[PDB]
Amino acid sequence: GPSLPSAFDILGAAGQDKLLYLKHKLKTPRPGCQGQDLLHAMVLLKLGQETEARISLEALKADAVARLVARQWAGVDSTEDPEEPPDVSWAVARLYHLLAEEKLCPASLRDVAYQEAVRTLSSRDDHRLGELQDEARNRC
Repeated sequence: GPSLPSAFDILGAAGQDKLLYLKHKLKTPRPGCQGQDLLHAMVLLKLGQETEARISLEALKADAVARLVARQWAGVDSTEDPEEPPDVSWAVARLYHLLAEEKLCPASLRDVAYQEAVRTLSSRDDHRLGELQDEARNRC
């Protein structure tokens, strides 16, 4: 089942060589590659490089999924008021797309992640549903 811990597991399974390849490659932005910044920070975390990872995640403190990854995976304590956890479905969907492109996981796991994303945004009638449906159809 597509998830945050299953994503880190694939980064473990990729190997130290493929990790450093993804480290050096994801540091530079690419057009039409959402979740590149978040995947970069997770690469540094599976490579034991906590100090660089925390600097990367601080530059992303506006994204709630980037805040949750900084606290529960990079050990950064919250300075703000205690907030309820965020929906990770859409970020996990983008993270799974890049992992499938890099041939680290099957394309079908990106399809399950994009389907579950559509399901979660539908259960609360999100105004960004059509946006995600366009992305799901384009990536999958």
